[PDB]
Amino acid sequence: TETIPDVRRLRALQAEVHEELTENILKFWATRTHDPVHGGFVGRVGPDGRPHPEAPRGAILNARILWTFAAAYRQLGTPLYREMAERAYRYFVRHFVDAEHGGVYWMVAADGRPLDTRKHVYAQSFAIYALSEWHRATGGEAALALARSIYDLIETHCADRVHGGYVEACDRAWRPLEDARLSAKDAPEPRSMNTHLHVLEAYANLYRVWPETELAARLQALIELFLRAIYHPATGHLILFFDERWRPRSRAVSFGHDIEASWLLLEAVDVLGQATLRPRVQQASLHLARATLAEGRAPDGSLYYEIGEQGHLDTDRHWWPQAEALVGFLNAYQESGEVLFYEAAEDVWRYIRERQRDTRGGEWFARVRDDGAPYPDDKVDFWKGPYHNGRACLEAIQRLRHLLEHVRSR
Ligand SMILES: OC[C@H]1O[C@@H](O[C@H]2[C@H](O)[C@H](O)[C@H](O)O[C@@H]2CO)[C@H](O)[C@@H](O)[C@@H]1O
Ligand SMILES: [Cl-]
Repeated sequence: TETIPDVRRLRALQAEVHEELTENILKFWATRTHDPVHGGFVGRVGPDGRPHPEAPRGAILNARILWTFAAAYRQLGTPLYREMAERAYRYFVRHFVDAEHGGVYWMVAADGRPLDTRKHVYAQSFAIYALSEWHRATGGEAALALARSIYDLIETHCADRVHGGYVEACDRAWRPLEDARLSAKDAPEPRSMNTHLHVLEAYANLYRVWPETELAARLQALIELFLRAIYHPATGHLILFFDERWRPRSRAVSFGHDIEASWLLLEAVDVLGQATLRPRVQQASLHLARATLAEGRAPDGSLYYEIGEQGHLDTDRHWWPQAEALVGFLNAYQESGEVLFYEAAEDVWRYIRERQRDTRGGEWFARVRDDGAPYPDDKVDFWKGPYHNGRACLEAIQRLRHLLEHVRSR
């Protein structure tokens, strides 16, 4: 017997999500971030809302801008979104794409000159994800060919064929780095859940527009790696860092990554159409969602940030785990039929509106303290694009559309 929120409630939530996406998030990005000096988009916007057109620009950020406007154009049709995606795409191919060695640089100066030429797999993945989405939105052939080329370079220079998975960073000419850390925050270990989750994400979107046989095998191997080595059935959490043989080298827990993975793993297995693997993926997915429900939430329904290596709970609410919880909890409801997950989705949405959203300055606060106080962090930077929250809104709109259809037409 189906337990489903009534039509008024589903439609009201869907409407609020659409309003937030179009009138806050995408409006902010389309108006505040374009740079008419160097083209493209600024690399940073400060806490006061001031853009910085001369700040260094990251590949991940720019791929995220491309992905978000491409996906929004595809789903909503608004011409402004195609215009913004095109703007992101042209700068991306001009400056981030290495025309000689292939793949994308980590960071360029505002004028486009390469600043940090490392080829990090996390950044290569976002390039694939964004380029494939731009192809899905516009049918561009160069974009798809480029996404394919980057896939090839990852497999050639990074795949670990003894152990499964990938070396996570190389230099410009694809010679492996000893230091594959994304940032000073990350453990200096050779394998991370974080990078591998985004490889999976990218490969799934690529497979959508280019269903190559070998890609299906690599995508399947990635799903299997998650089930065997990364997801921990005793705890319902993803292990964060490993050695090359996937021996755990971390005890931290990241609620945001758990709940993001909960829906991304199912998206990937469904893009493949891998019916044999689905039940086990579904089981892991629901477990991740339940563990997040039980351990990662404040009494207001928002998500805490992490439990660190020494056990400390970081109670800060970062913007992106809230976004991922919206999608992951709605997904858990769709999978299980258990309305407690819808209730959790509603609770995090109310938190997003009442605390995470920056009503004064536009967009969403990067971080809000446990007492409700916003931190004066940058509004846009290397690590904060429009992708987590933009995607979360697009996903919720579509998932709610499907739930609304459970009232059969007569
Ligand atoms: O640890 C590296 C940086 O991660 C950033 O958080 C990421 C997160 O790791 C995950 O990949 C998610 O999908 O995107 C998040 C936002 O960019 C974090 O904000 C940075 O502080 C870290 O340096
Ligand atoms: Cl983002």
